[PDB]
Amino acid sequence: IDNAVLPAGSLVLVTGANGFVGSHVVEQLLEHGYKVRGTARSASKLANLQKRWDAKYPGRFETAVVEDMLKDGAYDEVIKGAAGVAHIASPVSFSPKYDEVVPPAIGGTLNALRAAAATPSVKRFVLTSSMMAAIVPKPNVPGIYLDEKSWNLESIDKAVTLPESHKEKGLWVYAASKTMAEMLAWHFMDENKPHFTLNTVLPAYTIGTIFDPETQSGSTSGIVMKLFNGEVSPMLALFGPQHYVSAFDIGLLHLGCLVLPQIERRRVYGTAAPFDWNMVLAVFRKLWPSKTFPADFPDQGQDLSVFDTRPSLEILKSLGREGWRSFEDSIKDLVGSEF
Amino acid sequence: IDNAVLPAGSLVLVTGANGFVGSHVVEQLLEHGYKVRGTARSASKLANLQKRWDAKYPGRFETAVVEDMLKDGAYDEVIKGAAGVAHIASPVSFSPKYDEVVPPAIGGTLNALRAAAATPSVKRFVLTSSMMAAIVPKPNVPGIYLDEKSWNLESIDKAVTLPESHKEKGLWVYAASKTMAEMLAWHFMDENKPHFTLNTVLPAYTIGTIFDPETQSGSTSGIVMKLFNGEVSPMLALFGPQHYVSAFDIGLLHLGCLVLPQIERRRVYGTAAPFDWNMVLAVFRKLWPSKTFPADFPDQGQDLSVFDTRPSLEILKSLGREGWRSFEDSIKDLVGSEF
Ligand SMILES: NC(=O)c1ccc[n+]([C@@H]2O[C@H](COP(=O)([O-])OP(=O)(O)OC[C@H]3O[C@@H](n4cnc5c(N)ncnc54)[C@H](OP(=O)(O)O)[C@@H]3O)[C@@H](O)[C@H]2O)c1
Ligand SMILES: NC(=O)c1ccc[n+]([C@@H]2O[C@H](COP(=O)([O-])OP(=O)(O)OC[C@H]3O[C@@H](n4cnc5c(N)ncnc54)[C@H](OP(=O)(O)O)[C@@H]3O)[C@@H](O)[C@H]2O)c1
Ligand SMILES: [K+]
Ligand SMILES: [K+]
Repeated sequence: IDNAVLPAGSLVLVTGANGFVGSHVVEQLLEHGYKVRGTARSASKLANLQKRWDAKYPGRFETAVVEDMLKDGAYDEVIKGAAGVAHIASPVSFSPKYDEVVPPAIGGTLNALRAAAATPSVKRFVLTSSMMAAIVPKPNVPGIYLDEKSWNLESIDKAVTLPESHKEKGLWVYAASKTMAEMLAWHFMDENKPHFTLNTVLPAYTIGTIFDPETQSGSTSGIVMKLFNGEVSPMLALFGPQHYVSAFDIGLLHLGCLVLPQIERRRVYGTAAPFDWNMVLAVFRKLWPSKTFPADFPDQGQDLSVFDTRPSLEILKSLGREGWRSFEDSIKDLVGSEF
Repeated sequence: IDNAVLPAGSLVLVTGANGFVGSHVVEQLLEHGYKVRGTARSASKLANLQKRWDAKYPGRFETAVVEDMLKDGAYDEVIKGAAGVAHIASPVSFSPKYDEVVPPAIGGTLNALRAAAATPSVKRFVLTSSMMAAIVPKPNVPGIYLDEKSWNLESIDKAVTLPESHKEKGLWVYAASKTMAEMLAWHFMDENKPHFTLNTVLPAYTIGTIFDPETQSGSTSGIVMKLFNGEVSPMLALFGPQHYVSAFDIGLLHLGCLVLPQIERRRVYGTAAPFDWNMVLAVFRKLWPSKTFPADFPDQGQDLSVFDTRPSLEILKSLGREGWRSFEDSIKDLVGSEF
């Protein structure tokens, strides 16, 4: 990569490397010549991915353990030697228990930033936020435009005021955890003025290859894979209308945030285009014409939101892409094709 | 009051009227010729204050009951006929249990704002926030200036990340509850554009008369009264050097926010000057030479924070005052003098 601000072969700390998005961020860092120390809550959580990366990128990936992101100094040992940090770990269980989701989301973010601020080698930091840190869209509302000043303050209300029993409690607790963790990351930069540059990535519903189906749920792509196998996840209905994005493109957006000089202090939307669950089923039938799939769901509208993707497309074009990877190619990365 | 936006004799709904700050807001509204409907979770919580106000301002105060301010429509009956609303009720127990403090603070605020938005007679709404929605000051830190753009983002971190066992957990939980409730109040105005104007009051440590010591703890002034009687409250150690304000002045600031035409969309600091507990004890010894008082506490130094009090002083001057009521007079309002 020309003009890369982290020299070739530099070490990047990636937190939550056993997770779905984290494994794609690790993959693209390794693919572009960087060494990676990936954290997980246990060595066994990364065992299969370590075997994959040892075979594909020999001697470039290393496992590191961080069991609790809330303990003080959680990342103080794993940060040593790193030129960049990608903080991707956060609770995505959709648990309705506020105290189980919001404190690790905020605590992990701030412990990672504090470790980076105390480590002179760290020059760049990328935080995985979410499109939900800006908005949880409603069906068919024209004229909504989201940009780097958009914040989901509605989620702060709903995460605390909805009863624990509400069917959407977990979704709103999750959105508030992302909103507050990202707000506090930018405030940390303003207050402490550390010697590294921050960028954030805000993915939409991420679709792509599950590298290790044996010990990776696959998050959003695991829900899609369950539907491919005829299982309607209870979590599927706990989602409103929205945009998709390729997991491969999300890997590239984090890489660009870590190494491109023209991307500084940005909130990078990973939002390719709207989609619905009947478009997913239509692509399954096209890719696997012999297979039986669930019947179409009722029409659940469309997300008409428009995002300021200028830095997102600047990153993809600087890293050799023509634009966003298509919805059909993103689903094919996950479920393949019959022929 | 000349040029008042709420005509003379208008009705103002005051939530949490049995509380310390709420009873002073009710007192100054009644003193300036407005009718007040004050709410409490039971009629007995307001019985003694109702007796006071019936004797001092006959036929001007009405008790109203709002048992639960978190549920939907909680303020739907008490809002009828109101030209102004002062929302004062919020948890001030300093409990370290986040889920017992933050949800009623946010939920009560938003439920009052939604009731006001649905009621065309409501022209003004004043929310009691806190100086802690901007900052929890650290000792002897120079150059900190708080203005209408200051927000206590540090409290959002500490309220969730500190363990429940931390000595300051309750203080940070309380500061976050004020910070989030007031942020969501301004967001509500921006999102819904209702036909009323919001102003907020951010008091410092409020000192003044406890009107009904039999059924009012007196909050901050109750801690001062315990110290006057020789008792060091366990909560006193949570209040280090910080600013004080007269309870009488806080009553006037809410009155100005409800009725002065020149105060709109403002965050009004109720911050008179720094104080420390040794200054409180020195005033006690001066006012009561025959009583013994506790020895001085360890000199923790002073709060050096400076607040933008330009709208606060505009309100006090418009309501006939020269400026802030002094520290010695505020303490004398609570404990009197020996002769
Ligand atoms: N998938 C999407 O479409 C999408 C969209 C927007 C943003 N994101 C963000 O992407 C990041 C990764 O999520 P994902 O979708 O890849 O889900 P995932 O596969 O469940 O990965 C989540 C990662 O976070 C770790 N983690 C969760 N709770 C933790 C805790 N309490 N302490 C330490 N580590 C913890 C998990 O480790 P364990 O295995 O040990 O639990 C895992 O490594 C999150 O920040 C998420 O908000 C994802
Ligand atoms: N005193 C100060 O120095 C100071 C400084 C800054 C801001 N404030 C603000 O002033 C307001 C009043 O507090 P205060 O100092 O006057 O304390 P207070 O004397 O204890 O009064 C608190 C009031 O809030 C009500 N309340 C508390 N939790 C409630 C709940 N869950 N549901 C309904 N009502 C509830 C109380 O009613 P119950 O008796 O029914 O519990 C009472 O009316 C609060 O918003 C506080 O943050 C006070
Ligand atoms: K990839
Ligand atoms: K008063």
